Amino acid sequence: HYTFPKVWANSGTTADWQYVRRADNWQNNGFVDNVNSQQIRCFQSTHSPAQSTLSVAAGTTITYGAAPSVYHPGPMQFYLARVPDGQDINSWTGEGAVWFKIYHEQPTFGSQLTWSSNGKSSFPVKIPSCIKSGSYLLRAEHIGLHVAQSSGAAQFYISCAQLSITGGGSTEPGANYKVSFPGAYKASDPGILININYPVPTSYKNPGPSVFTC
Ligand SMILES: [Cu+2]
Repeated sequence: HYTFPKVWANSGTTADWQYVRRADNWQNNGFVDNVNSQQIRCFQSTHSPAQSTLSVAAGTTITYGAAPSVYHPGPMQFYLARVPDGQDINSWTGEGAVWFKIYHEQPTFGSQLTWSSNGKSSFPVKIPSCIKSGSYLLRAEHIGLHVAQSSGAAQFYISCAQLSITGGGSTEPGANYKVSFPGAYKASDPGILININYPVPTSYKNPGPSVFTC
C-alpha cells in the first residue's frame, strides 16, 4: 500500500499531486487488480488533469516518489506516451497504442527473489535522449507479486505525471514498442500470474513490451 504522488527534477521536491494526476488510491493507498480497468492506465476512472506540467530535458534523470516506501515484492516499470501535436496535455487521457516502456525491474535470483525496489521511497527515471520533444505522460507502476499465483491477485500501484520534455532527438519508438492501457496486460501473463515464493522462479518475464532505448 503506497501511492506515487510526486515527481521532481533539479529544483527541490514538488507537492503531492502537483505534477501527478491524482490517483484514485489517494486516500486508501490501495491497488488496481483489474488489468482491464481504465484504472490500469493512470489510476483514474474519471480523468482529472494534474495541477501543473514539469519541464525536463530529454536525456536527464528525474525522480518519481512513493509514499510510504515500496515494500511489496515485485517490479517497478515506467512508460512514456507523447501527447499529439495540437492537443493539450491536461485534456489528453493517453488512449490507444501510445505507451512505450522506458524501464523495467529485474529481480536478483537467489534462494528467493530480491527486488531493488524494496524499501525505496523514490526512483530515478532516465528519460531517453533521442525521443521527440513535446508534452508527455510518464506512467509509474509497481507490481506487487507476493500473492500473485491466483488470477486477479497481482497488486498494481500506479500514477501518471505530466511532463514537457525538451531538447529531444528524432527517434520514434517502433510500433512493436507501443501499447495501450488497458490492453497491454492480461491476467494470465507469466509476470502477473506467478508464484514468486516456492518453488522460487529462476527467471522473471516482465509484463508489457520491450524496453525502448536509443
Ligand atoms: Cu499493500
